[PDB]
Amino acid sequence: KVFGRCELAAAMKRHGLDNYRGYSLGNWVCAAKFESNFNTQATNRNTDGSTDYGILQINSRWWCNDGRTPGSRNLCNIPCSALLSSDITASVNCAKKIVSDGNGMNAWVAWRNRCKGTDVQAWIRGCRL
Ligand SMILES: [Cl-]
Ligand SMILES: [Cl-]
Ligand SMILES: [Cl-]
Ligand SMILES: [Cl-]
Ligand SMILES: [Cl-]
Ligand SMILES: [Cl-]
Repeated sequence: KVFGRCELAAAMKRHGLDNYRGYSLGNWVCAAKFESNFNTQATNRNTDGSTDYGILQINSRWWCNDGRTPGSRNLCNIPCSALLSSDITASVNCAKKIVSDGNGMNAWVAWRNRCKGTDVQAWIRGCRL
């Protein structure tokens, strides 16, 4: 599913991401924009042989099982395929664990390089939330 911007903002808000670990909704929408272009089916192979999955490009090295990432972990206890669903529940639940891991949203390199310190409220402008 390719979410619309305000459609994704609403879904994230309903699942309790707005201000989760102090990160406003615009931060999460901005991260999704640059990680996936709001496409739940996005996958990208990393140099280390792990893969990133879904709207927030969650990596198989630590967070989900894809059966092809050596000496990995599965800290969200989910198949990486669950991160590709039209329903963002698994992605959101796993993102909450990631952003609680100690470096906050810096875990998402694209958030740090493209969202951090920017006017992220622009990402929810116009939305009926
Ligand atoms: Cl915001
Ligand atoms: Cl990740
Ligand atoms: Cl694996
Ligand atoms: Cl699995
Ligand atoms: Cl959803
Ligand atoms: Cl933080």
